[PDB]
Amino acid sequence: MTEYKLVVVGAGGVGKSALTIQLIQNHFVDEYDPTIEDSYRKQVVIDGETCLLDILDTAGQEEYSAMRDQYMRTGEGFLCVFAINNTKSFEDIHQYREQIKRVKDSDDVPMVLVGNKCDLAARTVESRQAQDLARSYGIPYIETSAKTRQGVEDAFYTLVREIRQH
Ligand SMILES: Nc1nc2c(ncn2[C@@H]2O[C@H](COP(=O)(O)OP(=O)(O)NP(=O)(O)O)[C@@H](O)[C@H]2O)c(=O)[nH]1
Ligand SMILES: [Ca+2]
Ligand SMILES: [Ca+2]
Ligand SMILES: [Mg+2]
Ligand SMILES: [Mg+2]
Repeated sequence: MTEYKLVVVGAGGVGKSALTIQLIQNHFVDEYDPTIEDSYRKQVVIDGETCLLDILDTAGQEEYSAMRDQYMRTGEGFLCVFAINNTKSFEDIHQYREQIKRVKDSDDVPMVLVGNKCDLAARTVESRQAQDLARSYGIPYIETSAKTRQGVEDAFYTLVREIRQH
């Protein structure tokens, strides 16, 4: 059927795996096990279309990011994730986007900016800051919590809707 290849990128510990696992398995992963490279596949109906999501969950740790490049090359849309309590992860976003443009050899790549951990109150990235960054990229900004499930489906489905506009 119609298959969408999604890739989740961002700094170590921002919740890439927890987000993907909440989407696919409907539970919250409380522990922190750094990822090398994992993939997930699930059939879902999105806006009346039965489709297959193939999701690549990438490493945020430099030491585990061995050869992310070749795996990412086939991605059709990218979730760029930072955590709203981690200013450094937000500052790193521009570098992740540049990496995506390098592996796709294009400046026209479907992406969504995601501010995760919105259940936490120690916020150092304000919504408007992230809205401004997304605006400069021509993409949407969405906040999520892998813990409460707020916005999780919205984030991934919005990315599918972005792929459909390209
Ligand atoms: N409160 C809260 N904690 C979260 C949220 N998302 C992830 N976490 C927590 O943050 C930690 C790291 O999550 P994880 O998904 O492993 O992060 P990652 O981005 O995949 N890390 P890596 O790049 O090393 O693979 C875990 O303890 C997890 O429970 C969230 O939305 N809210
Ligand atoms: Ca749990
Ligand atoms: Ca290239
Ligand atoms: Mg992970
Ligand atoms: Mg400030």
